[PDB]
Amino acid sequence: IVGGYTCGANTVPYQVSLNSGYHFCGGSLINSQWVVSAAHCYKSGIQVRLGEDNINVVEGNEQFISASKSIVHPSYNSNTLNNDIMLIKLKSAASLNSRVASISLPTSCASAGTQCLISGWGNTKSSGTSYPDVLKCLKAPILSDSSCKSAYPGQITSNMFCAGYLEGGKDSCQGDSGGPVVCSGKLQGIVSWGSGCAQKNKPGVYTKVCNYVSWIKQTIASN
Ligand SMILES: CNC(=O)[C@@H]1C[C@H](N2CCc3c(ncnc3OCCC3CC3)C2)CN1C(=O)c1ccc(CN)c(OC)c1
Ligand SMILES: [Ca+2]
Repeated sequence: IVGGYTCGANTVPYQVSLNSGYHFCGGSLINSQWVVSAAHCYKSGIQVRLGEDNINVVEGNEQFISASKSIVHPSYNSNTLNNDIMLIKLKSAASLNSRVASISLPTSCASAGTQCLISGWGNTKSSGTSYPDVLKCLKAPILSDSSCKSAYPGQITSNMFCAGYLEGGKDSCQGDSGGPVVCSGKLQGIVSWGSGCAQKNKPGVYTKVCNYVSWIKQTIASN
C-alpha cells in the first residue's frame, strides 16, 4: 500500500496472509473454512495465516492453517487476468473470534464514488521498494468504468473495476494482490493488477467480486 496508514493490530480481522515460506499474497476470510483470493496467487503449499498484524512477529492472536483445496475460477485467463478469483478451503476450520472474522459477500454491485478500504502487506514506495511488515490500509473510491477503460485501453473487462486516485500518490502495490477491497461491509474487490503503483492515470485494477457471488456460494456448498 502506497500512501496509506498503519491499520492498527487486528482492525481488519478478515485480512489473511498467504504464506509459502514467506508472504506472497493477501486474501479474505469468507467463512470459517474458506478464503477468497486472486487466481494469479495460485500455487502449491499454501499456508493461510489469520489474525496477523506484523507478519514477521508472532504476537499471540494468529492461526496458521494449511490449504487443503484450491479452486481457481473456471474461466480464469492468466494472460489477461479476466476472472482473477480463486477459493481456498482450509484443512481445518478457523476459530472465529474478534481478531479472526469473516467478511460478507456483496448482494449487489457497488458504484463509482463508493468509498472502500483496501489493505495489505505490500510495497509502500511508488519508486523503489520498502515492505512494512505491519498491515497497511487505504481509503479509496471506486472509479467510473469509463475512466478505468480510458486509463487502461484494451485491458479492462466487465469483471474488473478501478479504484483509487487518478492524480497518483495512493494505491495498492506489489504484495497486496489477492487482498480485500471492502465497501460498506461487503467484499466488493480483490486486489488484482495495475501499471506501476500510485502513478498518475494508472489506478489499481480489482476483480469485481459481485459478479462471482453465485459461483462462490455454489462452490462452497458443494465442497
Ligand atoms: C509480489 N506480488 C505482486 O507483485 C503481485 C502480482 C500481480 N500481478 C498482476 C499482473 C499479472 C500477474 N500474473 C499474471 N499476469 C499478470 O498480468 C498479465 C497482464 C494482465 C493485464 C493484467 C500478477 C501484481 N501484484 C501486486 O501485488 C500488485 C497489486 C496492486 C497493484 C496496483 N498498483 C499492482 O500494480 C503493479 C501490483
Ligand atoms: Ca502477527
